[PDB]
Amino acid sequence: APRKFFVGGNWKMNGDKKSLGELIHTLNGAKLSADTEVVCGAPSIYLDFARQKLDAKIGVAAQNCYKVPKGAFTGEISPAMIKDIGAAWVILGHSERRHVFGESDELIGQKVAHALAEGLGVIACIGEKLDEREAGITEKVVFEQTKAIADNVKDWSKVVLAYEPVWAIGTGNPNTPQQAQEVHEKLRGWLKSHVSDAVAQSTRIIYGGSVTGGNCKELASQHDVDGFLVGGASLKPEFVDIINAKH
Amino acid sequence: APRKFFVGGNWKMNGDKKSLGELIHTLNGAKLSADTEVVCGAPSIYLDFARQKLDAKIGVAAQNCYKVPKGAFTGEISPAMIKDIGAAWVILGHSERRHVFGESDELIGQKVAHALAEGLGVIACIGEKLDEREAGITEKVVFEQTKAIADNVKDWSKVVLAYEPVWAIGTGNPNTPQQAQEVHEKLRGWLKSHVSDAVAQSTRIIYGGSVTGGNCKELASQHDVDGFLVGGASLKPEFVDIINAKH
Repeated sequence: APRKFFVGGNWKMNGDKKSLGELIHTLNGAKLSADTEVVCGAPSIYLDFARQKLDAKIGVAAQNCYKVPKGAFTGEISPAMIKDIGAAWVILGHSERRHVFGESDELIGQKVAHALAEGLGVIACIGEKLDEREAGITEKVVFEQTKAIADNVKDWSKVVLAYEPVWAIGTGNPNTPQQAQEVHEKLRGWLKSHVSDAVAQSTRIIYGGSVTGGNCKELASQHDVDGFLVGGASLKPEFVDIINAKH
Repeated sequence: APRKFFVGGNWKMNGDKKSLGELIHTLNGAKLSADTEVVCGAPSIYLDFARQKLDAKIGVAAQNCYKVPKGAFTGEISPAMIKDIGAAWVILGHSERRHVFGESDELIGQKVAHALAEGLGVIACIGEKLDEREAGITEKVVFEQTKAIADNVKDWSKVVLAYEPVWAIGTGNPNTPQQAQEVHEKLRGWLKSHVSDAVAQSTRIIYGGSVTGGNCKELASQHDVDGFLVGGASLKPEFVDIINAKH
């Protein structure tokens, strides 16, 4: 019944085998709350290494993939490859894919369709730019983004919605608990009106954007914040405190 | 003095561990002309695997990278990571990066400056689209693209220029020997007037676009075609025949 608390650790473009080995070793040894679903997004070049070294009970997420299993797409990786090395997650639509690398909603949606059909779980990311927030269209944008994802999700049981407002990522400027709750509440409302009651109640909507061990307790306690997408802090020992946000 | 014949196999988004493992075993065992510098561009998720399994006499290229060693760039890998798993090459400015994923000359130029500064060798790709070819601006375009690379190259000893017209990639419609010679000749001329004689005479300009065991011999025998960037056929046993184009 109650949604399992979920924290994903997006390492982004960071680390080598030495430092990621140390990061994993610390994680493998830490007292983690059994309640928490943990997944680590490793750089593609280290995904295989990450899955070998990480405890099986911690999942491994690719930081992106493409929308068919193979083809002339130099630089891309496909879900089949991600499954091939034993990872079971991909992060899709991350703020950086949309706004640094120009990945459209149509492309993200296709990626979501493909990854789910290949048996991966997806952390689908959404979020509005600061200018969109002050223009008043936060809802309009995240809903549009959520819909483009939702149009390609038959089974929500393996999707985690991740709300990361662009102006909070890497900035040390996180949503207050109140702000995150507000947007999460509205997304869950979206799911309830556009998909189903069950999917709204069962789907995890995690908060990303400058989450730390110091601010995570209070973000986690909000009714509709089901966990965290963590970037900068996911490279640090305080990722453990974040996994343990509730406890 | 004479430029070493160079063949790069760009596997693009293809393979799993079983099948690349078979591709590598075949390649490792093949009678290859000692004359030929061979490099294999593996998918990023398989880079470490490819370097382990491939003979050290064959080089390994990443299919892309980004322009700083580390940071908030979800989905990206850096030269430091590529070096870290023991690969010495990156393919940059591939047709697919430019025309499927929208990578610009400015960005590709930054990637080249970084990769070279980090001590990777670079296979820098250039090429006009069909519509640009019939507009009669092939020269203008490849020159522009070559310049954007050249502005970020202090030491050409680790660069290979790759001319791959978009209409020739994967189409079974390659440049005739005559067509590639013509463009190659003009690129070499550019290098002479814009960089130096020595750089013009020493820099490999390889041709890409539908190179097969059947057509490679006659392309290789052209005065200014120094080798090949091979996609489709690089996944096949005839990659060996292409490595052996000259003999």
